[PDB]
Amino acid sequence: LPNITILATGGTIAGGGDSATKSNYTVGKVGVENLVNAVPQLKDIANVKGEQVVNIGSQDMNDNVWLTLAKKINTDCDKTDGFVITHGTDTMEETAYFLDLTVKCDKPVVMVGAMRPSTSMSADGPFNLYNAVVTAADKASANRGVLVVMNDTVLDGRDVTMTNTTDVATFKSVNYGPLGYIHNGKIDYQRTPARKHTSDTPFDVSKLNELPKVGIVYNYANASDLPAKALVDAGYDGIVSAGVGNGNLYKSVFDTLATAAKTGTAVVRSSRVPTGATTQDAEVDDAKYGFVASGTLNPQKARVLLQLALTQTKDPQQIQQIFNQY
Amino acid sequence: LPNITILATGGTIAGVNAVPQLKDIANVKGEQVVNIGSQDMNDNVWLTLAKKINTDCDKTDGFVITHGTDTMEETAYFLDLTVKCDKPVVMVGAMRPSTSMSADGPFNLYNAVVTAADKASANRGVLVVMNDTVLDGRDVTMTNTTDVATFKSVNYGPLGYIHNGKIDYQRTPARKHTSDTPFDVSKLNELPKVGIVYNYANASDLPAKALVDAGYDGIVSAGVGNGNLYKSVFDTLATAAKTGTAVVRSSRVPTGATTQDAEVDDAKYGFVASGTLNPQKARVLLQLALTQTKDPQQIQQIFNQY
Amino acid sequence: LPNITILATGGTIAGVNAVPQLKDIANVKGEQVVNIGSQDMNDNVWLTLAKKINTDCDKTDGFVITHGTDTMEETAYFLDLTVKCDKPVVMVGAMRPSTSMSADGPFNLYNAVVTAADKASANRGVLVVMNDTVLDGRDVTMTNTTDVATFKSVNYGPLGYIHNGKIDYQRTPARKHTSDTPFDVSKLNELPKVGIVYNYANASDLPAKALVDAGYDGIVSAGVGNGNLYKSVFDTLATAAKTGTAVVRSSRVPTGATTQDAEVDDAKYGFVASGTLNPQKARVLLQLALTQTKDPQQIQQIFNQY
Amino acid sequence: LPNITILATGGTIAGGGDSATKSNYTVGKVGVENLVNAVPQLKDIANVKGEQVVNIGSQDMNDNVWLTLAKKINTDCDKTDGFVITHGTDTMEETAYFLDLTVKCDKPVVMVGAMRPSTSMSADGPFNLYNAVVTAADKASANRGVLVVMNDTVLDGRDVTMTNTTDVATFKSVNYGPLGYIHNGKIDYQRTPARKHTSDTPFDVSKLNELPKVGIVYNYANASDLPAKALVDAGYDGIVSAGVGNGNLYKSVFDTLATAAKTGTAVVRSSRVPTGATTQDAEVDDAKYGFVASGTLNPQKARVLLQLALTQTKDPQQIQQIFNQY
Ligand SMILES: N[C@@H](CC(=O)O)C(=O)O
Ligand SMILES: N[C@@H](CC(=O)O)C(=O)O
Ligand SMILES: N[C@@H](CC(=O)O)C(=O)O
Ligand SMILES: N[C@@H](CC(=O)O)C(=O)O
Repeated sequence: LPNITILATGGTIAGGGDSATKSNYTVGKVGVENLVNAVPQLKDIANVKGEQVVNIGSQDMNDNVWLTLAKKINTDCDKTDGFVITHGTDTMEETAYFLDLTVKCDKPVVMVGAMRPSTSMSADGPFNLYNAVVTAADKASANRGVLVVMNDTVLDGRDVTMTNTTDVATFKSVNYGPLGYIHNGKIDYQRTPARKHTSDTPFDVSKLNELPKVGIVYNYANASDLPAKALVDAGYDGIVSAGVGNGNLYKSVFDTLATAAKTGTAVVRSSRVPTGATTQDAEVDDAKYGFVASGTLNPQKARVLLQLALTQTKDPQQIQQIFNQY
Repeated sequence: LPNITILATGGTIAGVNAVPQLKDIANVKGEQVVNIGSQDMNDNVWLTLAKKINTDCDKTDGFVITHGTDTMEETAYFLDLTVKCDKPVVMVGAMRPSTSMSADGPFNLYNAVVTAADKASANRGVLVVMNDTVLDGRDVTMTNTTDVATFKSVNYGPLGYIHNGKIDYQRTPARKHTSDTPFDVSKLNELPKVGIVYNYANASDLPAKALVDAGYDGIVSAGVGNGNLYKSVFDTLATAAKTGTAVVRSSRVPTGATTQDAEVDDAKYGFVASGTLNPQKARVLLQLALTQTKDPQQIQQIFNQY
Repeated sequence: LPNITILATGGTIAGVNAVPQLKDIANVKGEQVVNIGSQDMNDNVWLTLAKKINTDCDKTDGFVITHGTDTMEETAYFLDLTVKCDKPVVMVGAMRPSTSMSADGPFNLYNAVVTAADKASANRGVLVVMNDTVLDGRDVTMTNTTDVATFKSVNYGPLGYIHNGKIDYQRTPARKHTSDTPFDVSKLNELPKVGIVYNYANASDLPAKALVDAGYDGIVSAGVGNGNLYKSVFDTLATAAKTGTAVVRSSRVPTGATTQDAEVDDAKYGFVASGTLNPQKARVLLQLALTQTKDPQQIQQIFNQY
Repeated sequence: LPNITILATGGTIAGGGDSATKSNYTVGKVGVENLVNAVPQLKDIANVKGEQVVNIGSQDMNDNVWLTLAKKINTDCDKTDGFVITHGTDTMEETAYFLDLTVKCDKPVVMVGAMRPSTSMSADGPFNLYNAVVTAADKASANRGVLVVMNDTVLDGRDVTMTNTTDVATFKSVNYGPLGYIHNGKIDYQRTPARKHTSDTPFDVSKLNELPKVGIVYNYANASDLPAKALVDAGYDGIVSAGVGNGNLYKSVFDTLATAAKTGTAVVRSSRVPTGATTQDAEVDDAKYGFVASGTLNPQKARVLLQLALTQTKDPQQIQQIFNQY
């Protein structure tokens, strides 16, 4: 059977509360060993080996843990047949895209979490973790980029996102759909991401100590410019706008970001709306302002790529093409 | 036929006399309140709107507000809390330009008037009418950046559907709206200042710090997951909450409630959970909450009733 | 604590004492009505169920029926029309086996009892509780073949959501249910025979002809699109409708209403449109309709009220 | 500019009523010329040429019009750059899969319809037809199988289905998602169907006068066996079961179909549930009864493939593998 390495980072999957029937819980508590041992059918499918990288709620996820992950995967690739990453749900979609863009290891990387704590009634984490291992074990799982496996479904790291605050079925690829569904330890793959991932990207984080500073500002009625001016004041390399409708900006925020674009700060228009693309050739003349439209990337996802794009270039045409390729 | 007033505010739907069939169903009069893209919607326009409706209630049988799509869901919930008129107030926009192939606005307009003119639309609170669907102003939101079908009530579903100029209503909002709220805006010309801050991995506390240093009355967090806060942001908001800033935890996730009794002790920090109100909606309620009270506990009870 | 009765009927959820925490919230007693996979659910079981509930109403504070997922949506709507008891009747199943990794049944059961035991669950009609959600028995249906999240109220949304053993209710069904229906099943031991036929390109009229030649009391069509009929099937049903067979046009499409005033003159052929009732749900109502009347017009008014 | 051939078959796209504001209408009325001329921007993107094959509502769609379509496309391929097929909505998802399995022409085939009649206020048909032509005109549209284009979205012929009786946004690929979204006459493709289509299939309808007879039976509580016995009585080559939950059968229907399988009639278990697969290795021992599980194919779609499978083989193992390949 295949050798699978579990890289644990915390999350509710490793979370606990004092009642099986109360919602209250704390994160970053339980070690990887408890998790493996809570799925004594893992023996049937793989030779599992658990390593604890960090133990944090993914709400406190950060650039350094991302860097740690990518270098460790890229370093350890020759040592295992596959990777599963146990992680909190909240920022799983950010980390999954980060690794999707930066892992060069040609073996599957499957992220997994849980929407109920390990201690809860009908906790979702055991079966999720099993299906993660199945997916990382499956030869057909290779050359699909970095994956998330939640609720019996294999979802590509780019499109994958939370749709609901609490639903075990929360994770969906809301724009282009899942890669495959899982039944009885077997996967019927009908799709693969077309945008470039993993070893077909330029992004090489092996020698990086940090990542460019990119912030996110929200739009809404009577929006303040003070958040945008804060980030510009602090010399942020990039700002992503979580726009209204199709990436549109409140006039005060617009004005601030327009000025910023012209002094070298990279500016990406995304949208606070949960599906569909922030397009070029709508209400914002991007070329004029030196803005970038995010396409289907939501604000937190557009942040990931803009940060990586800023390790290669500061030219907004080069960054726009990156946002059309990756 | 009923008398129906259009209150125009701009939006893509204007960019009456193109829809001659409205004569079949109502006597309409149009009145320009403002003319702006709703990405630039603001407190003053909202205040004008609520006041106008409240004042002109008796003089018409229902209201249709033409509006941009970008922020219609916000203007909708504001009016849903502030309109005291018991006659239908119906909002409508268009996702395609007035001059484009298969423009949605005409039939959208048509159906908004059908809804405004239906006696059973009464006492359901302020409504959004888009894509043959009647949607309550609290839960209504955009789902897609460009889809004509974008407006959905994503947590509790629509009030009804519109076919052949009739509506089969199957639901009404339970949360208190319009004349059952204590919010009264008739004497106000500014609203408490309330900002939104975004959470994500390695989130800067800079936005939150900048609203705190401006003396904002409230801050809505667009949390990760079930309304969770990146550590720097958590730290800044925890301070804000005891230093005279109201603090609502909402979510960047498009559906489900930001709940109490998960990972954050709201009571200890003095925070409020938004329930199913997304960050822009939680803002609206928060502004109006702040006209009644500054106590977190009292603000939590408002977020629980409305 | 309230008294809550489980009425067991089989299903995957059994394949009480595994859920010791139910003692925290109720005093339960269990009673085996039948033990079958719900793919074999039938009229007799339905009749037993309605009678049992109606009779034992006064003796308990609410009801939880454990059931297969396959046809729970049918049993749900049957009971929603026939239960006269005003106390909560809550249905629950499980999409994963009782012995499987992360089985859903325990917490499903738990939450069904929370719902059965909530005083605000009263007078909302018969309910399905699945995946932390309360769902009205009329609109509730499967969306997915294996997903734990499969049960949704696909046209009008859920009644509420369940978190930390409390429900925030935001909606109630408007269509008349339970004690507001004229259906009374207390003296019946068979139901009018009603069949379903499927439409698609080059559809055979053979199924429809075979139910007609058996003297069926009704036929539900699973139409294409907005309840449209392949020509052969149309021809057979048109004949049936004037020869003493009730004919309801529903749709194979999972959402939206099968409407009047589209391409079919229902009045001319003597047909009924199902509105939002899918074919299996339209069947239920049709059966009960046929215990009151055989006139199409009267049957259309029932499909419009319930 | 590209040469595009419009093959008209009727539908509401070519439907009309006497009021712009009433729902009533009749189908199979308006010719292809009115349609082209109702989109006077078609000039900007292609040299269009309209041919009327039939003029029917798609509720009266049938095997012979399918056969006509496939032979005509396969015959005329060298004469145009692309095909658009105007068709009713109701059975578009059946015809799109039929052609997906039987077109050998290596140029795009794009189906399009409309949920409001041509005469209606804000009728959807003009813009749909424009986006159909854009899609058929796009070089990137090739090697994706037969497509449907509705509401600004490009959907693969296999997964595409109606989700709502009346919504202009009704058509979705409910299991695996769309191929691409359309903005301002341009398409950003991120997916292609993995299952075998067009010239990578065995199905060759060039010399076929008819198709094997396959019927569909519905399951529900207290289901009658009389529909199933009718089709078996008439010597049907195949029966598809629109099962309950995961392809399950009411015991009377089961019994009839079990008997039928054993006397040579092909039997496919599908599901009346609108998403997710009818799986092997659940509550039905398929191998034992000589049944076939449909996977993600819904009843009407499983009918299409079972009919084509029955032009090649009657062996239920061969048909099961076809249902795993196509
Ligand atoms: N806050 C948790 C939520 C979860 O994992 O379910 C996390 O993302 O770490
Ligand atoms: N930006 C426009 C979008 C629209 O209405 O379609 C507005 O909201 O004013
Ligand atoms: N066939 C089973 C499916 C389940 O309950 O999960 C039943 O309905 O009895
Ligand atoms: N019955 C029509 C419906 C439509 O096209 O909108 C058809 O499929 O032909």
